[PDB]
Amino acid sequence: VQPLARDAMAYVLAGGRGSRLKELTDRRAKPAVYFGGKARIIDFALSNALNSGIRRIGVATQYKAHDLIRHLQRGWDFFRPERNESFDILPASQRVSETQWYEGTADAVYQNIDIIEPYAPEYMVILAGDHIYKMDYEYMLQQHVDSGADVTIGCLEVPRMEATGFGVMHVNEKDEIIDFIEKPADPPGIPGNEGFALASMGIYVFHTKFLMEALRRDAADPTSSRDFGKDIIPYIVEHGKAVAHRFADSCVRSDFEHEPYWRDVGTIDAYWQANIDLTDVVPDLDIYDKSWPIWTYAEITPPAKFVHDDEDRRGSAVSSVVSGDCIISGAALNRSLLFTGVRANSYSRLENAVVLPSVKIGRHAQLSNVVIDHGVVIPEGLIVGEDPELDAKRFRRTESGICLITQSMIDKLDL
Amino acid sequence: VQPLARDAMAYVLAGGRGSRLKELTDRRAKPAVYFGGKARIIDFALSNALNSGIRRIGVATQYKAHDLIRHLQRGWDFFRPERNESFDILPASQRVSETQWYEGTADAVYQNIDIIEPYAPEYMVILAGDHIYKMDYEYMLQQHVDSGADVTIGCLEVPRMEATGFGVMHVNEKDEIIDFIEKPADPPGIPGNEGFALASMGIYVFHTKFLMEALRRDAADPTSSRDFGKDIIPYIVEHGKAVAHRFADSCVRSDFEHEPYWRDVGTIDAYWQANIDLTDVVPDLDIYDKSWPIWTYAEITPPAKFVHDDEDRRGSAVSSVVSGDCIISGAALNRSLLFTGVRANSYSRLENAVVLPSVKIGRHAQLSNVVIDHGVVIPEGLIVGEDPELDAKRFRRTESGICLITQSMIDKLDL
Amino acid sequence: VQPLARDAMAYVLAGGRGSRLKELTDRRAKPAVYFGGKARIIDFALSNALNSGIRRIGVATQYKAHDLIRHLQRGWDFFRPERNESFDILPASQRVSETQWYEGTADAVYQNIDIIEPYAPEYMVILAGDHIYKMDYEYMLQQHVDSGADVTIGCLEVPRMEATGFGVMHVNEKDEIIDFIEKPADPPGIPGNEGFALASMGIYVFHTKFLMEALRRDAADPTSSRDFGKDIIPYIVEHGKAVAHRFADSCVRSDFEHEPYWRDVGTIDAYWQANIDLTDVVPDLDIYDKSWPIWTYAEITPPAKFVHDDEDRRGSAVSSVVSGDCIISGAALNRSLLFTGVRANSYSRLENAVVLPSVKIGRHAQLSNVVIDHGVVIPEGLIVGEDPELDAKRFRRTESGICLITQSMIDKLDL
Amino acid sequence: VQPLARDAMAYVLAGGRGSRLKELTDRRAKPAVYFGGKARIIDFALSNALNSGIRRIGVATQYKAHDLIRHLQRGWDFFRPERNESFDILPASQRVSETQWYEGTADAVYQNIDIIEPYAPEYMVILAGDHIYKMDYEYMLQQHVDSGADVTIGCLEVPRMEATGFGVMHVNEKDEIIDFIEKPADPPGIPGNEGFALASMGIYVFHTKFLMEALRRDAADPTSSRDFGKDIIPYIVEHGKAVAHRFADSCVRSDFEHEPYWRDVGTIDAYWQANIDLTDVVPDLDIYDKSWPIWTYAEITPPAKFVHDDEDRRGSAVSSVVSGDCIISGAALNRSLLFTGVRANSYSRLENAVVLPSVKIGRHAQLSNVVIDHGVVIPEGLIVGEDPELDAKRFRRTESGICLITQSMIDKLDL
Repeated sequence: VQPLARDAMAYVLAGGRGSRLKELTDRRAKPAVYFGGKARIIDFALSNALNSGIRRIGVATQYKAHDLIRHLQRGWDFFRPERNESFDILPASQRVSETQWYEGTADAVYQNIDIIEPYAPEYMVILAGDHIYKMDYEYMLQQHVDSGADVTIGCLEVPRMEATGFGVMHVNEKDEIIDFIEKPADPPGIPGNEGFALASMGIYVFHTKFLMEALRRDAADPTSSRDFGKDIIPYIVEHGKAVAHRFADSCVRSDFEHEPYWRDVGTIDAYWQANIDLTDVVPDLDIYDKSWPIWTYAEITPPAKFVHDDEDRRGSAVSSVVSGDCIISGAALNRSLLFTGVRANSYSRLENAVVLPSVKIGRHAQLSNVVIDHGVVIPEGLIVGEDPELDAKRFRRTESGICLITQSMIDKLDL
Repeated sequence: VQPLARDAMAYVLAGGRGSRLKELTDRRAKPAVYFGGKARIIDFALSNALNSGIRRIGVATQYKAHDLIRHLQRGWDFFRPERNESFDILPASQRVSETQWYEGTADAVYQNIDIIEPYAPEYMVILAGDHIYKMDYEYMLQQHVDSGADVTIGCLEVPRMEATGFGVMHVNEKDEIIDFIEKPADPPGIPGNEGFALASMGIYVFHTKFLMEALRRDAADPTSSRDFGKDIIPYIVEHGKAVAHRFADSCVRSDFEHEPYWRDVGTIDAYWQANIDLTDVVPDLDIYDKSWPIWTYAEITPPAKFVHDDEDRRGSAVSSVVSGDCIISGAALNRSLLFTGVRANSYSRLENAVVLPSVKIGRHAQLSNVVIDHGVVIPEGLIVGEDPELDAKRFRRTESGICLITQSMIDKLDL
Repeated sequence: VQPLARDAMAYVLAGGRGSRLKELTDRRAKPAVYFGGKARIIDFALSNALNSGIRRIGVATQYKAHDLIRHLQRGWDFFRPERNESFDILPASQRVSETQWYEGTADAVYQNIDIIEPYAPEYMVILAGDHIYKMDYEYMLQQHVDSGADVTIGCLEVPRMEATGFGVMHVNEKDEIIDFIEKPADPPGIPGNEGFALASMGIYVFHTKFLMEALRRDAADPTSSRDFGKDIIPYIVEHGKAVAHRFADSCVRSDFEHEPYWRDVGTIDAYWQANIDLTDVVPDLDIYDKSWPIWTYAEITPPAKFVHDDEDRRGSAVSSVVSGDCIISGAALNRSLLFTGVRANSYSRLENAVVLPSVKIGRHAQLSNVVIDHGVVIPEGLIVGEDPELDAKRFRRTESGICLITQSMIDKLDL
Repeated sequence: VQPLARDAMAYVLAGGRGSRLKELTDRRAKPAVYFGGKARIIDFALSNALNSGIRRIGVATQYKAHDLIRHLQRGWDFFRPERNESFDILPASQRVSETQWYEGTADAVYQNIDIIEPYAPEYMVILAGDHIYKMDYEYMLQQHVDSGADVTIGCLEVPRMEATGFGVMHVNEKDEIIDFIEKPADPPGIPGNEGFALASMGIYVFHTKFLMEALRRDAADPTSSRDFGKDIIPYIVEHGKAVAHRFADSCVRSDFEHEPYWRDVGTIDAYWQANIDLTDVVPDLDIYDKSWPIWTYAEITPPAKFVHDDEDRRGSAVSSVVSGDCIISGAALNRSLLFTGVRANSYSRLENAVVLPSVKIGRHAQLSNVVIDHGVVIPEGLIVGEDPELDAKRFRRTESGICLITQSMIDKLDL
């Protein structure tokens, strides 16, 4: 009768590079990347934990975590230990050991056992902190204890051709995992439905004392690369009992989401498309749902302003999403998503543009098919999206034509 | 050396009904009326207190105050007594007396002397809670002490004909008040510039001790209507020293405000105009200033959205102010201000509209020169502003052509 | 799978005066009464809701509420609606009606249906706010929906001699209530265990829809006294399905509580006894347990201080519980519980004393078997507990010999 | 007219290792050392900033900051940027440079120019975070600008032989600094009272623009050890204007403090001394002052409890300071100070003990002249303070008899 999230501690791994996001993560880790005009990427796993009733959260950080920690400090600050809530920000530092470096995602939880065990949670929900998805974790916990499993793994059931980019769980008729392959060219199919492969989300449920034992065992193994997926996961499927849990059984979908929503926005094209899709009439992710809300760090911000309307000038937004503190001054917006603080100035135009917080758009500047990094000041009259060769030289251009624009690229500019 | 705001308590009087706002205050006191897509009216005086360094605030409520109290409870919740901060919400109820209703602005402070005295503030800053203005109260505090006055009164410098609607202080050359007149037919001019009169803002500065005795003297006097402006200040300008502080000395102007800003929006016209004026290219009030910020109760809200762009319908806003969680779906907005939560649907038109939170605009409606009440659902196909006689029979239509539209009115409608 | 508390709203009735507590509730309703150097009495039901996972709480107020409301405002302030948390403080006032008074416990929920229904919780948990107990309401919820009952009523399993003063539920072998008796002289027996009676705690679980219906029907019935225990529930035990829930099945006990703990401290002696019992070596209530914590309003307070140790005076405490901000200066404490802020000065003696916050004990004062009200200043040399006739004339003395001491009594004393 | 603290940013340096505190700072930096059952050492400079009206605070950490940062995260979490308040926690990390270790106190400001400049504070208040004192920084702010100084330096007025351990400022008749000596064997006396010397508090006030220049010149200089007291100030006294501000001009003393209070608790003896002095009848520091309060991280804690009172044992405290969540069970306390969470058990005796949080005192243990580290479990029957050579072998024993006791030493124990 007691919900099991009472006794659970969610541990978010937020050291992920997002190196495939190129300059988008040169000054911040992928979990700190803004998304959706809504939150940072990490806020989803944290919000999933919170709405699932997990009141103990630890966050392991590493790669350039100042922005990330600064965000966690100010957004996730409403846990009080007298209420058996806790939010531990757990960077790598010269604390319990010199290093200043986690040996791997397993070592991120190893070095901080002395923070976990004073809480003594019954279960530990290990989460990747770099995906955008909503999911009730109480379903995984119940399946975990009922099945007697040694580890329950969150899995996407996706068509097999797309599963070639994932780590894939080979599974029997009982959804017990019997093998794990990293990025198979021909992924094993689900028995009885071979067109789909089970695709690891990086979400692992254990019994805490079990994980602590398996985790110290890995800390002493020199064969181990100190990775959950590559070391902890294979040992248990081989010697213990690992059961896959399918994302669709615990996904939390609003009435306006036609299918379970999951995005890893690993590439520039993936990130741009996941954001620009929200300007659809019927987007795949409902950012206006209040049933499974996404908590984030937010400030009181003035509303958005649209100014000028004559023969030469008009500030307006069509097929677009516009956050607060955005002054659209004589600028024409179309199929674009703007975070807070954007200043778009007269005669400028934005199209297919994902504009991160506090960007300025100078007069006459015209930008199409772009991701504009936080705080970029676009010079007056700059054209992006007309000349592919000149665009590829000046900025990071994907093969599909999306230009990522950072301030370091703008500083380097002439003709 | 020390700033005097350290030892000041701001006491906001927020019981005023605001009856000239008609049905706009039928469910809420005027200090709780939304304004500017920015805050409630009360928040300005409260934020002037905050920004002036006054960390002890009391608010007297009375007239329909649940909405008011709930906003105060959820927005102004960051004061801790261990830091010598307090925020007291003081409604008339069954506490120190039966009654359950203050008999005036002076009674509103007098009944709560047992709340003030334990704080023992050196100074009292009595504030009208129903006006929109920015002011650094520390200037008034310096002049009150340096002047040795018994009461210091904040006054607007106004052309005399406009002063006909105010309480007016007659002063000598040294800005010492010699007389007070309520709505003088011919207002006494300022010496040396007889083109202007001193119009009282409802802001008084006392020594707390001098104040306490004056209230006690007021509560024993049966000639007194228990009113600060009618009974407390007249007595002092007669038998003691009452000096006038000019708004322009203390007003906080951002670099984008061409003159000191003060509105009382006491009429549906004045309210609509002040809101609509924020849609100007260069507005008189700069709601994007951060140097003198307006705190209010804000929640995390999704951004604004504009959808549809075909030959027949296009969602967009021009010369407009739009708040978060507004979905503008195939609807046209022009010179309109929208608060949070508005749903405007296909082929509807807004012009010169002030739209309060959570209003739904049905398909094909066309509204012009309107103030729409909070949460109002506008039926599909409604027309306002085309037929003055039709509009006046259905809604509170002003002589100037503004229609105040409540859900009470909508519910009564056929043709 | 999902815990039912997610879909519940706890509604706490905190209007009861507690008139048998006499002067102790002359200025504050019983739920606001301090208890245990721990919290106020209402802080047990609210924490049960919190710890049980109920995130929406309403508090119905009425009798002398200013202290209670100020406490809820400042202590219970960590709920944000974006997380679908809410804490509504709902006093009787000119809101949806003139009244300024609820007509009964049922009416207190009736007049606030417009607060409940926007939340649309699936279940209402109606709670008395004047008892000291720990309880996990998730148990009653799942019992409620699996039994199909129209009401699930929390009941104490007590010796029928003790149920003399309780509203008693008459049940069968299925724990379904046949009849309700208000204070039976000889109360009915549990079938199969007639020596124990089912005593109503005043804790009701409904389906929200059904409760709304019962309450509109009760609101239109003129036979009804608009009370839960006498109108809403007796109707259902007759026409619907009413099943009793027993305290021991859902009581939250720490490993240091030998029996399920519940106290209503309805009398001076009951209140003194429950407080003074926490000075025991093995107390009934474990106020040091952290597993089902009691949240309250608490301020950073300095530690307790004990000074003086010579032949004539020694500040010390024995068999006593001493809060922070207490300075025991040359004063002797024994078997006493002191709330925060007490100053006991030289040569004074406390024995068998419950001392509420901020009391001052003057020099040479000797007090035995006392309840000292909040803020009381005990004059130098006062002797209480030596002469019963003198004590009964000066203060409120129980037949068992406890004197409750208020400041209005002290102010009236010569010899 | 406006207070200068509105335009100032406090920058606390809390990287100090406190090496002379020996094992007491093995696991924590000195600013995180508990003190006085009141707060951590860092909490005094932070509170002086807060109470002085400085709403922007930066804290530089370095040596083992995990406890420190976590304390700042959970304690100093009530600043909001939209109210022009900020609290930046700034450890040396991979952020703007590899390093992972500041080169000194000046470099700890220099490396975070990019944090301060967006705030554009007019003034910088550089504070040492490892001293216990109370001080109204607004006085320094006025002197600095009224003086036209390039840096104002807080100085203690100390008899000359005690200035032997300080950086000492040689001053002229109008308190302008003409020279600075690091630990002068014979400190330069103040002109006119040659019995006293101005000892540096490590408190500096600059104009922000001049400081950031001085930091950048310092960063380009290889002769500079990148430290404020050794490099920044010595440059200024030579080539610019440097003025002294005396601690007694601006120190905030409560009515019960006979002298300006400043302590550096730099040794085990000094640390034990300052804590144990708080058990005095009239202490030098009044921790019960509410006029200049010390904010800290505080949890809701149960009160203190004393139990047993027989022929053989009695739980009591004499001449002692006892925090909440302390259960004194059959233990005798004299002239001791206990932080929260102490558990002292039957037949144990403590005298002149400073007992840090969560310490367990086993039965029959007897300890005198003692500092017990956080969470230490003292084994039953341990005897300390009786045999110096034994104590000094098992423990870190001062020349004056104080033993600092860590769990690492208990773990190694036999006879």
